Amino acid sequence: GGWNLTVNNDNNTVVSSGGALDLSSGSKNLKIVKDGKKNNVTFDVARDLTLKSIKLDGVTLNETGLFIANGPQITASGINAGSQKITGVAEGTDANDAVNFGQLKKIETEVKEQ
Amino acid sequence: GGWNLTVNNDNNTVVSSGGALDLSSGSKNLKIVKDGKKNNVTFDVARDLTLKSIKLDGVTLNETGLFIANGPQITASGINAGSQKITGVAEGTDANDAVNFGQLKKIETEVKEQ
Amino acid sequence: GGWNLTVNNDNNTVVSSGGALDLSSGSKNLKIVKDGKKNNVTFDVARDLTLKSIKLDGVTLNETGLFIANGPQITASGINAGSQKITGVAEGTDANDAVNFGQLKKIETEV
Repeated sequence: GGWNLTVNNDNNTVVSSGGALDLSSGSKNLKIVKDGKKNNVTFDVARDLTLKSIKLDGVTLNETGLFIANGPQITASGINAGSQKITGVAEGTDANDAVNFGQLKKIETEVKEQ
Repeated sequence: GGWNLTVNNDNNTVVSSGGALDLSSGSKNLKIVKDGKKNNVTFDVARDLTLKSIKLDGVTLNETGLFIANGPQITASGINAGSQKITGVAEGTDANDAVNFGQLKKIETEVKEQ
Repeated sequence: GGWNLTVNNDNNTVVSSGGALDLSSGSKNLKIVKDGKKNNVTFDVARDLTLKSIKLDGVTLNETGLFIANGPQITASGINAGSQKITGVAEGTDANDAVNFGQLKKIETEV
């Protein structure tokens, strides 16, 4: 006595009378806490994770960046707007700011009589 | 010789002498592996997760996209700049590249003579 | 009793005959479920997480936004395109839409 342990319905491993079982974490992403006074074990996910990828339906975040299926991609090579409009853009003020359509139309109306 | 098991201080049950306990993963997001050679069970977070949402204070990543609270968002429908400028934009040269303000100013300038 | 329980090979205690062991989660981010009176326990990551940060090599997601090392960032201050082109922009039609180079060239040609 002697109880049987299974994991994911694998085979019995006996934990015998006077025997032992060790529970361990594979990485810093999973915390397992126990002390020497009580049997109690607490498991948790780290609040700062290190991951290879995350899938959220058509949204993927990975080591290269953010990808949305049939949508934008954001990587170290830059922003791909996904063949979609970019909306909510404040007017550009510096040479290296994006311009919005209101700015383009102002210059169009000027150039036609300037 | 039995022993009593609770999970989150609940669902109290006896694991009797000769009885059995299974520990399983609810999904691919959490890996659990037994090594019966040394009576160890290792637990870890998968490095590739499938999730519904992540909240980091005002930042949300979910199945629709990336959201900054009251600010920019990136979804399949496109990028919303949040009524802020888009900075650090290089000059467009292909049809679907964004235009920066320096390009608009160059065209405004070149039509002085013409 | 009894059998010996360690975590990461440390903190041994004896789960004695007639003793008790509790397995609990430390936060809402980890789900541990016992199947009632059944001796099976399931562990999983919550599908909705609350985190401080995630690092994926040079990509960081945190409470400020999304950052790519040597690349763009997206925060409450706005989007920085990383001193690089923005590609794949559909033509703007409303006042606050971005405009693409084809639109700029169209107006250059018209004059």
